[PDB]
Formats: sequence, structure tokens, C-alpha cells
Amino acid sequence: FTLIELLIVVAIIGILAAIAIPQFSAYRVKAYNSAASSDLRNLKTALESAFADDQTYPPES
Amino acid sequence: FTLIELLIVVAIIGILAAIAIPQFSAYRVKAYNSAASSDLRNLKTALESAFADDQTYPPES
Repeated sequence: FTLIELLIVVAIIGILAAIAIPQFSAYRVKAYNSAASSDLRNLKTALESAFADDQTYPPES
Repeated sequence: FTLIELLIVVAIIGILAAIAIPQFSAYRVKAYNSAASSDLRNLKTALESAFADDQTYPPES
């Protein structure tokens, strides 16, 4: 509308364009880690189930 | 909160929804089996007790 109105908008667009976007890197690597430790604690039950069938842990591959 | 925040959540919900759920089928069939072998080894003591009363194993049914 008025030149002064178009001077507040550009003064607010500048504000709302920098709101300290956080580093969402550590908060995701923790999920990837806790998939692998879960997966290992599960894998152990398969190994120690298979031993109590065969008196041996499985052959590799 | 922020669109980027709602992009990590959907990136973690996808992770924590696939954590390699193991096949809990063999680990239960072993229990059903070891009920029946226990039950037989017990049933034998009843048969060979009853013989030493009557000089005969029981009639069927």
C-alpha cells in the first residue's frame, strides 16, 4: 500500500527468515545408533536359541 | 513446530518402525515340544508303577 507499509514488511521478512534453525544432526544419529543396538540384542537371542538346538553356534555366512 | 522439525520426526518414525522384528516361532515350538517329552517321561513312571501292582500294563482306554 504505502511506502512505509512496504518498509515494515521487509523489516519483518528479515526477522522471520532467521530464527536460529537448530542442528538436527545429533537428534537423528541417536535413532540410527539405537536401531543397531536393538538389532544386536535381538541377534544374540537367535544365536543362543540356535546353540540350544545344535550344541554349536551357527557357521558363518 | 517448524517444518524442518516435522521433517526429522517423520525421518525417525520411519527408523523406529523397522527394527528387524525376529521370528518368534522356533523359540515357542521348542516349549510345546518339551511339554510333550516331559509328559511322556512322566507317563512312563505311571505305567511301570501300575505294572508292579498288577503284573500287567493297564488295558487301553
